[PDB]
Amino acid sequence: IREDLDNYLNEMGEVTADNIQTWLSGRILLIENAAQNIAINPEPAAVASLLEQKALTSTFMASYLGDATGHFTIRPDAKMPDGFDPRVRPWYKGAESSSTSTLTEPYIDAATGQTIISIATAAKKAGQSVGVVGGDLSLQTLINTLSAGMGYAFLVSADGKILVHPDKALVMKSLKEAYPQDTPRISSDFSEVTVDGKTRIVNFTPIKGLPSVNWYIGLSVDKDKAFS
Repeated sequence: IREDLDNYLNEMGEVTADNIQTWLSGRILLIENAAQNIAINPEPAAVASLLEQKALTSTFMASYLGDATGHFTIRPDAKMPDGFDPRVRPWYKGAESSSTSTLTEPYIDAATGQTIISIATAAKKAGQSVGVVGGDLSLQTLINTLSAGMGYAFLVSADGKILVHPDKALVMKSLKEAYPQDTPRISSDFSEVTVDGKTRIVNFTPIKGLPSVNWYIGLSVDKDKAFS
């Protein structure tokens, strides 16, 4: 009854990881397509036109272009904080320093003030960059995708930082901070930990095929309700 829990958890981890990968992949492709189209014609009226299109506005909280002069275009348009400079934001630094698209860890959106992640990629016109295109996805949207019986899934980086968790208090806490006693180890196939008085078993599964990041799905399930 222990190698059936093990097999259950390893399989649900793989299914969860694959769901997240395919959910993110289509969104990454839209931002790459936006960056490719922006590189055709980076004039600001053309950029605005592209970012206003319904495929982007229905998929992302907003999408935007920032460039090396500090120019910024965001759609839907939104008053940015005084002094806003895209070149110092995490989406921008991540992407300008990557040969591929990127995904940020959670960070505080300058537009809305809520915690989000961004997909971002440099727009290159004959190898020369014309800026960084990004699109935003809310933390809640990610929580909702990870939660679509015995337990729950969370998203954790390969440094062991919890990135998306149904307990929002654990977002951006390391595994050690979040589980100070009996810290789940990504290096082991399973981990048992006592939480809320109950015993839980924890699995990690790498999410394949994501550009620039190395992230895992964590599965945490109650031992008792699952062993039964």
